[PDB]
Amino acid sequence: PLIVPYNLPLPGGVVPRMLITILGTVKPNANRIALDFQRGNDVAFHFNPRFNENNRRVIVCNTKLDNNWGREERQSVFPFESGKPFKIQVLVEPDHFKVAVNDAHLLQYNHRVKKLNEISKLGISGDIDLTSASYTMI
Amino acid sequence: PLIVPYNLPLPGGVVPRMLITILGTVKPNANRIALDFQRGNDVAFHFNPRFNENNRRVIVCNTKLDNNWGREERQSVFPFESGKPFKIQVLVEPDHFKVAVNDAHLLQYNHRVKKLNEISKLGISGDIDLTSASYTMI
Ligand SMILES: Cc1nc([C@@H]2O[C@@H](CO)[C@H](O)[C@H](n3cc(-c4cc(F)c(Cl)c(F)c4)nn3)[C@H]2OCC(=O)N2CCN(C(=O)CO[C@@H]3[C@@H](n4cc(-c5cc(F)c(Cl)c(F)c5)nn4)[C@@H](O)[C@@H](CO)O[C@H]3c3nc(C)nn3-c3cc(Cl)ccc3Cl)CC2)n(-c2cc(Cl)ccc2Cl)n1
Ligand SMILES: [Cl-]
Ligand SMILES: [Cl-]
Repeated sequence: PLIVPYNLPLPGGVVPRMLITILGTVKPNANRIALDFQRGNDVAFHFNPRFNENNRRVIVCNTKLDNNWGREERQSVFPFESGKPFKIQVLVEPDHFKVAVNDAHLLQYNHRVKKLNEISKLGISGDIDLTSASYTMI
Repeated sequence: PLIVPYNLPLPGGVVPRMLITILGTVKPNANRIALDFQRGNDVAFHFNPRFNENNRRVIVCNTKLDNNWGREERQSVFPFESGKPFKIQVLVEPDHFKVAVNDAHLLQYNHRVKKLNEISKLGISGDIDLTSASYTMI
C-alpha cells in the first residue's frame, strides 16, 4: 500500500527502452488519476483519466511547459473501472511513449519534450490505491 | 529547486505544535498557489491565494470532503507579490491552523476535519519556484 501522491524518481533519467509498470486499484468514488513525467516543473507527459468530466469518462494527455498546458490529446476508450484493479505500462520509444492498460495498447504520446534524459521522475497521483510502481529496461 | 507540485508527507500525522515552513518565489505572471493539507481523499485545509480572480487578488480557504468543497473563507489582505520571495509558516493549534506569511500573522482556519492526526501530507502547488518545504515540532 504505497502513499499517493507517489513519487517515482528515475535515477538515471528516461531513456528509450525504459518500461514502467504501475499496479493499483481505482478508488470506489474516483474522479481523476494522473501520471506525470517531469522535467523540472515542466510535465513532459501528463496522462490523466477523468471519470467525471461533466458526467463523461475521457483520457486527457498533454505537456506543461512554463506553467502553460499545450494541445490536449483526448480519447474516449477508457479502460479503468471504479473500485477495480488496473495495470498501466509505459514503454519509452525514441519518438513516443506507448501506454498499455490491462495488457492492451491504449495510446501513443509523441514526445514534445525532446530532452528525454532530463525527465527525472514520474509522479503518480489521484484516486487510486497504489500497489506497485517500478521501472526497468527491456 | 524542488519540483512542483510537491508533496511533503508528514510522518506520524499532523499534531498540535507542528510547524510547517515553505519558502519560495512567486512566478512573475502567477495566477494561483495552493497548499492542501490532505486526509485520505479529502482536503482538510486548502489555502489558495488567487492573483487574478476576475482581476482581484484574494485568498480563499476551504475544506474538500467526498469531493465537495464547503464554506469558503475569503480575505483581501494579500501578502504575495509576483516574482518576489515569500515565506509561509503554518502552526497547528488544537482549534485552528495559524498561517503567517513573511513572519506576519495572516489568518486562522478553524478545523473542520477534526481527526487531526489523519492529516498525513501537505501538497504544495501552483505558480511558484519552491525552494524549501519542511516540518518540525515547536
Ligand atoms: C477543466 C480543465 N482542466 C484543465 C487542465 O487540463 C489538463 C491537461 O490538458 C490537466 O489535466 C490539468 N491538471 C490535472 C491535474 C491533476 C492534479 C492532481 F493532483 C490529480 Cl490527482 C489529477 F488526477 C490531476 N493538475 N493539472 C487540468 O487542470 C485542472 C485545473 O486547472 N483545475 C481543476 C479544476 N478547477 C477547480 O476545481 C477549481 O476549484 C476551486 C478549488 N480548487 C482550486 C484548485 C487548485 C489546484 C491547483 F493545482 C492549484 Cl495550483 C491551485 F492553485 C488551485 N483545485 N481546486 C478551491 O479553490 C475551491 C475553494 O473554495 O474553489 C473552487 C472553485 N473555483 C471556482 C471558480 N468555483 N469554485 C467552487 C467553489 C465551491 Cl465552494 C464550490 C464549487 C466550486 Cl466549482 C480549477 C483547477 N484545463 C485546462 C486545459 C488547458 Cl489545455 C489549459 C488550461 C486549462 Cl485550465 N481545463
Ligand atoms: Cl483536476
Ligand atoms: Cl485554479
